Parts: sequence; C-alpha cells; structure tokens
Amino acid sequence: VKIIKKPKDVTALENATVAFEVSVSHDTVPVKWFHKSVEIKPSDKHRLVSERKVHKLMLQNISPSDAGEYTAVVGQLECKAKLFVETLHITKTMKNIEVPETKTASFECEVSHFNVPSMWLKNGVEIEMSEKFKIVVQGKLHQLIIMNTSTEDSAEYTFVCGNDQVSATLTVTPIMITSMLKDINAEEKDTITFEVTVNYEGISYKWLKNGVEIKSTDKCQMRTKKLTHSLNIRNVHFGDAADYTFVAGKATSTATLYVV
Repeated sequence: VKIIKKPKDVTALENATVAFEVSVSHDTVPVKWFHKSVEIKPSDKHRLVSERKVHKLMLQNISPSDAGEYTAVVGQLECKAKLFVETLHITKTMKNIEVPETKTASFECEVSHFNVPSMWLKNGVEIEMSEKFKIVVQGKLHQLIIMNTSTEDSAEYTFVCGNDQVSATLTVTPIMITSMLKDINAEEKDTITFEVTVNYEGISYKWLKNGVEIKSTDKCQMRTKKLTHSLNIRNVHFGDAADYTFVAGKATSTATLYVV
C-alpha cells in the first residue's frame, strides 16, 4: 500500500479547529496517529475519521500544548506534519499621557491579530463605552478615547488581549486662570472688553451674565487668540451692567460691569 497524499503543516489560532489528513492507495488500511511519542486517542479534543482511502485527525480547541509534530503511521510507512499555534498578544505598548482638563485624551495599542475584542479597564474595572469613553478598532490598532477630561479621569488604564495586558496612566492637568477678570467702570455707549488668560490652549470655556450662559451676538462678541479669552460688549447701556463670569473646567472668575 502506498501513501497518495501526505499530511500538511498547519498554522492556526489558539482555540481553532484544525485537521491533518493522509490518503492511501488501498481502502482497508488502518492508521495510527502520534504526538509526543504517544498514540492519539479519540477525546473531547481529538477526533479520528476514515472515509475509504482517506484518514483524518481533527483537533478542536487547540492550545499551545497541542503544537508540534504529528505522525501518521500506516503499516511501516510513516509521515509527519507540524502544527504551529498562534496566540493573541500585544505588539506595541502604550505611552502615559498628560492632558489639560476638558481636552481629549487617547490611548492606543497594537495587537497581534485582526478581530480581537476590545477590552479596556480603568483601575482594574471594565470600562463601559459612553459619551465619555469612545472605543475604536482599526485593524490591529485599538484605541480608547476619553473626551472632556476631568481630574476624575486620572487613573491607570489597561488593555487586555487574550492573556496579555498592557497598562498606562492618564494625568489630567487643571486649567488655571492666570490673568483674572477685573471690574470695569464704563460710560453709556462705550465698548468694553473683559479679558482672561489661561494656562492651556484649545480648552472648553463658557461666559455667564449673572449666571446665565451668553451666546456671542453682535452685542456680545467672544474672541480667543492664544491663551487669551475676551468678552467684548458694544454700545453699552444700563441693561449691560451685571456680573460676568468666565468658566473653564473647574476654574472660574467673576467681575462686575458698571455703567454710568
């Protein structure tokens, strides 16, 4: 009896199902399979199937323990093939971030394979995605986005990949109002400007008049150069006299406009 087809090497992922097959010239021929010098038996992991001239060994839910050389013995005839078992792992680490308050922070890591489930932890606890936490997957790149950061977002963040994991820390830096609002004594019809300076660029802020948020009309313009924020109020009259507040993250500053 002659071997017509020999088994081929197989590369597969952990937990995948794989097979090896030999085919022979004659129908009634018994076959044994060996791994690590031991004869393979039917089990929850091993299935042996014959169809006339074709003999198959099937392995379910493979583990790294299953990798290596398998041998098919047909009489005195013996042929070998190898299983390589690939495992999920992290291929690039994450960098610690420091981010100003209110700005967006992002962690990224790369994994070994496509179609890995995203799994992100904050101080050991699974993060449920929300308007705050955005999870993105781009092929083998996994990204965690944390929007509108606060000091409460400062923590250790972990990405889990199979049995592999990688951690990095986020540090959220508070906004500081370096140059505060000063009171303004103006005459009717004057154009005035409240100005503040902060320590970071591109932060979120709000202006308030007596506590109610202002929107920039032709009457109240809000401008922003580098770190300087301004509230310009044109053609000032008595209804413009009030308390004005600049709010940025947890940083606040109030002053008064007086109109003669």
